[PDB]
Amino acid sequence: GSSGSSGAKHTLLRHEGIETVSYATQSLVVANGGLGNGVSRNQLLPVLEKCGLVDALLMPPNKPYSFARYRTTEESKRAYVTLNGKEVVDDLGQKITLYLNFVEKVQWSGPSSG
Repeated sequence: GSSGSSGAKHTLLRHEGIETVSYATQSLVVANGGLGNGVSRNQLLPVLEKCGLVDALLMPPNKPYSFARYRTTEESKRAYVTLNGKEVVDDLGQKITLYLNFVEKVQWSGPSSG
């Protein structure tokens, strides 16, 4: 069934195989970003903080996409509707357009208790 609503802007996501929900989820996925996109943690976190509290920011190596974890849903959404589509200067010095998608679950680097 080829169906999808409120999806990303590019397919880069579809390929990798990143599944994103439609509703709001404390967790989020930064598109067109990640270290691979010359985007350091101290360069991306700053934007994830100004919007809302950043509990945990997962940044996989050699991955143009990353995952963030806010403290309260409200925050996540605020950044999802704000950060998403917003541009940001990368290491190279070029403004890149990142897209944040709502994710219910994410391959975090921690043992899920329970």
